[PDB]
Amino acid sequence: SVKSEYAEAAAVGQEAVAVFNTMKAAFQNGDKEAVAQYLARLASLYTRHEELLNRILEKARREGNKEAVTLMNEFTATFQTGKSIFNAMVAAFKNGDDDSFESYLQALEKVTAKGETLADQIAKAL
Ligand SMILES: O=C(O)C(c1ccccc1)c1ccccc1
Repeated sequence: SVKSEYAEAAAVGQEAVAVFNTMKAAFQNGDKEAVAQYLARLASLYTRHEELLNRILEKARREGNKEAVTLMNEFTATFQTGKSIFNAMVAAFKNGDDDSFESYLQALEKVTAKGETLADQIAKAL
């Protein structure tokens, strides 16, 4: 169902949270080789997460679950914010710009954390 497909999406999001927090520890410890690998894994996860969300949104659309569609439109907009901050974070790492990387990392945490409450309402709605 759409509901189980969103449970799967949610788990992938939780994976990225876990990897993000390991990455943050690695950054604080100055282990750049690890961070690079974690950043690559994060991009794969976010790309997967978005694809699962899009298919779930289109399926709630075809099913006429208007309340779910509204919430998912809002969530996928906030997803793009996350994606833009993430991509800038990656670019700062490549550039060797630790102040920006810190800033984008702090800001991405808050986007994600704030996005968690909408995530939970989508669960109940589907
Ligand atoms: O996929 C997620 O778990 C997040 C995310 C993080 C970084 C880049 C893109 C998306 C997220 C955060 C807030 C709202 C929706 C999605």
